[PDB]
Amino acid sequence: QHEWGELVQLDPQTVGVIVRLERETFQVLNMYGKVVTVRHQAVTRKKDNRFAVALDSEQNNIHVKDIVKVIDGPHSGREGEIRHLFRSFAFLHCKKLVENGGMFVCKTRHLVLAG
Repeated sequence: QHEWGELVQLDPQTVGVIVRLERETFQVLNMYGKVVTVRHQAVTRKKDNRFAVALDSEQNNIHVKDIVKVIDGPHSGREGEIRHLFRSFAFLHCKKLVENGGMFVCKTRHLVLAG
C-alpha cells in the first residue's frame, strides 16, 4: 500500500517518486521522467525535511512545497507544483496528467517562482 507522493532513491545519483501503488508492486517514477514498476525492496523510504531548501541562482527561494514555473525541458512551458526537492532536481506535480500521477522533475536552475 505504501503512500502516494513517497520519494525513493533508485541509485546514488538517481531519484524517483511513487505515482501508482499496487499490492503486487509499487510504480515509481524515474528521475528521468519515466514510470517503472518496482518492489518495496527495489525502492527506499525517505522522509522530506522542511529545512531542505534551495536558492535559485536568480536570487529566488525554492522549497520542496511551493509552486514554480517550468520553462526548461520538453514538457517545460507550463507551471507545476513543487512536491519533492532533491539536489538540483525537484519533483514537480501536474494535475493535467493523472495516468502517470503528473509527476516529473526539473532543474531548479530553469525553474522560476511565479510569485
